[PDB]
Parts: sequence; C-alpha cells; structure tokens
Amino acid sequence: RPTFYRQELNKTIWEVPERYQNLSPVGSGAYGSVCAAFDTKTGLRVAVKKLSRPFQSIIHAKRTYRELRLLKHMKHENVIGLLDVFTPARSLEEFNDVYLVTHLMGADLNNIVKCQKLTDDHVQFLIYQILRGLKYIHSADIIHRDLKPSNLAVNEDCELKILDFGLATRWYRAPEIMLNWMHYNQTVDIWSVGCIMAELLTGRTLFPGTDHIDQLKLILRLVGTPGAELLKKISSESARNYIQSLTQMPKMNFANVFIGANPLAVDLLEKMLVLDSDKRITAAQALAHAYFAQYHDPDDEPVADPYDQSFESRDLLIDEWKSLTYDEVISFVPPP
Ligand SMILES: COc1ccc(OC)c(CCC(=O)Nc2cc(-c3c(-c4ccc(F)cc4)nc(/N=N/c4ccc(F)cc4)n3C)ccn2)c1
Ligand SMILES: CCCCCCCCO[C@@H]1O[C@H](CO)[C@@H](O)[C@H](O)[C@H]1O
Ligand SMILES: CCCCCCCCO[C@@H]1O[C@H](CO)[C@@H](O)[C@H](O)[C@H]1O
Ligand SMILES: CCCCCCCCO[C@@H]1O[C@H](CO)[C@@H](O)[C@H](O)[C@H]1O
Repeated sequence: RPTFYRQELNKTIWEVPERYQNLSPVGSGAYGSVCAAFDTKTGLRVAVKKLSRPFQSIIHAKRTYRELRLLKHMKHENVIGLLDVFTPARSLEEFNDVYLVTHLMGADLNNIVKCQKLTDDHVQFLIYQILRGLKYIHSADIIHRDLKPSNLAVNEDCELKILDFGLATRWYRAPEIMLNWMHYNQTVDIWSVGCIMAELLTGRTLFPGTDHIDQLKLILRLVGTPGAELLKKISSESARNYIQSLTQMPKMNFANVFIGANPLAVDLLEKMLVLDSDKRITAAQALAHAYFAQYHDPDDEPVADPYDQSFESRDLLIDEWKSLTYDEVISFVPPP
C-alpha cells in the first residue's frame, strides 16, 4: 500500500517506499548491498539492505528466511533489530526482492577504542551492555559464535548493539571453536567477552595469534594447560594424547597480568577466561557480578520470547522457503 519510487543504485533498480529518502550507497558484497537513507516517517537515519539473489537456490532461500526470522525476533536495546521489511511485489507470484531496514550505524567498538586504554567506568558500561544483549540472545537459545569488536556497533552516546556482521580475525574465538569441538556452550560467547574486556582495559589484544596454532599457544600460556577435571571430559583419543604430552603450565596470576586494573574487573576476567566452558560464568551471572554494581538492574535485563528454530532441520523446496519468507514479510509489525 505505500507508494514506491524507483531509482538506480548499486547497479540495480531499487524500488522503495517514498518514506525512505536520499538513498546513498554505503556498502555491498555477495550478500547484497546497503544504502543509507532518511526515514521521513520516523525521523531516523536508516540503513536499507537489498538482498542479492535471495531465492536463487534452496540454500539462498533458506538463508533469506533464516535472516528475516532472526531479525524479526530480536527486540532488545543491545541487539540489532528490524525497523521495517518490504517488497515492491503485490503478490507471492511476483515476489522476487527483499529489503531490510534498521538503524544506520556508523561506528564499531574498534572505532571507539583506537588501541587506547579505556577508563574503568567506561569498560563497565560497554561490557555491561554486551552482557545484557547476550543474556537476551542466549535466552532465545541462540549462540553468536563469532563475537568481536567489529560486530559491536556503538553510537555517539556509547549505546551498544550486538550485530551478526561487521560494518562497511580469530583473536576473540573460544578455543573449542578453534578446535572444531562441536557441542558448543553458550559460554563460547563469554570467552569472547573476556577477550574484548581485557583489550578495553589494557589497550592491547589479549591473544594476537599469527595463525591457528599460535592462537592456541597464546591462550594456554595465560590460562594454563588443561586440568584433570577438564581432561576427563575429552572424548577424542588424539586430543587427549596430544594434551597429555604438553609441558604443564600453571594458570598465570591474573592479578599480576592485569596490574593496575580494578580487582573486580580482574575477578570477572578470571571467571570468563576459563578453558573449561562448563566453568565459565554465564551472561546472567556476570550481570550480577559486583563489577557492574552501578549499572545492574535485575528488573531491566529482559529475556527473549521462545524462538522456534525447528526450520533449521527441514529440507524444503525453493518455492516453500520463498512462500514462508513472503508470509513473514506480510506479517511484520513495526516496533514502537
Ligand atoms: C566503520 O565505520 C563506518 C564509517 C563510515 C561508513 O559509511 C561508509 C560505514 C558504513 C555504514 C554502514 O554500513 N552502516 C550500516 C550497515 C548495515 C548493514 C546491514 C544491514 C542489516 C540489516 C538491515 F535491516 C539493514 C542493513 N547489513 C550489513 N552487512 N551485512 C553483511 C555483512 C557481511 C556479510 F558477510 C554478510 C552480510 N550491513 C553492513 C546496517 C546498519 N548500518 C562505517
Ligand atoms: C520532502 C520529501 C518528503 C517525503 C515524505 C514521504 C511521506 C511518505 O508517506 C506518505 O506521505 C503522504 C503525505 O501526504 C501521505 O498522504 C501518504 O499516505 C504516505 O504514504
Ligand atoms: C541478531 C544479531 C545477534 C545474534 C546473532 C545470532 C547469530 C546466529 O548464527 C550466527 O550468524 C552470524 C551471521 O551469520 C555468524 O557470524 C555466526 O557465526 C553464526 O553463529
Ligand atoms: C589444548 C586446548 C584445549 C581446549 C579445551 C577447550 C575445552 C572447552 O570446554 C569444553 O567445551 C565442550 C563444549 O564445546 C563441553 O562439552 C565440555 O564439557 C567442556 O569441557
């Protein structure tokens, strides 16, 4: 029902509702392309993404559905959310293009830090928001699995949002991800938070590995070689035999590694950067840690509605994924 207009951008004809004005390209790639625009109806600067080849194949179609389902479900201040989704198509029969709209973002966490130490109050505020968003994401039984500064948008008021992309590196990955362990815990993301927090406090990458093996080597130097209780949980014969032939290394004294840091920050890092993922602090537990006393509000750290991910196991035809995607476009309700 909106009146659309057509304009050539990023070498295709974009067709968008007239509320979105002054489109200008900001990025592109195999996924599609993104324009900045001004949403006259809300007064917001927005990013409009036109998906590329959304229904070219079964895998493309399922990926399009997955992305729209995820963005429609995420409704939290510290997670990317969907302002709008539209298609110029008037029916399923002519449905070929998908456009997604969110807040225009212009800076990530790297841009805020610039290889400098942040003040402790500033670190508390940033890590607090990451953990608040992760509590929400994990409560939907979602694991990010590649959390890193480039996936963290931050505006001029230092308001932070978790993204599942970077704005137009393995240094933050949990060691079990590096080792193709599978059976991943949600605390793989807590490992990443610990790496980010350490860098914010010191102004230096915690584990700047040159390659995969070097990354693991640096990790074991800080946290020590696996202990007896962790070794009991390793089913891989080859992993055990390699680990048992390592020269033992104690866990370093984090208080001496992070000299000059808030001792409550050091305590929290010790609970995030644990090799055994079962012994890592959760996002909800971390929010209650004394380090965040000035920001923690147990009544404003919400959890997500249940997220039905059963579609992940299904093998459907292109036109079925396409019709399911069309249903999700039609049923979209814009946020307050
Ligand atoms: C670093 O400092 C900067 C300084 C100046 C700048 O300007 C030139 C910029 C760029 C501004 C910008 O890019 N802003 C922006 C982008 C997106 C967005 C969406 C997006 C998502 C959902 C929507 F509803 C709408 C857009 N998708 C995306 N990429 N997707 C990908 C990516 C990689 C993959 F491998 C796969 C997919 N991006 C980058 C969202 C919001 N703001 C940065
Ligand atoms: C200067 C450019 C302004 C673009 C405003 C786009 C508003 C898009 O929205 C339109 O606004 C009209 C205003 O009379 C309404 O009557 C239409 O129903 C509405 O769809
Ligand atoms: C809504 C954005 C925050 C939650 C993101 C959950 C992502 C679940 O899937 C994630 O998709 C990301 C994009 O493909 C990938 O970077 C991650 O590796 C993948 O695990
Ligand atoms: C030499 C490098 C050793 C890395 C050990 C990483 C141990 C991570 O921890 C393991 O994560 C698994 C899920 O991924 C869980 O099933 C295990 O119970 C847990 O111990």
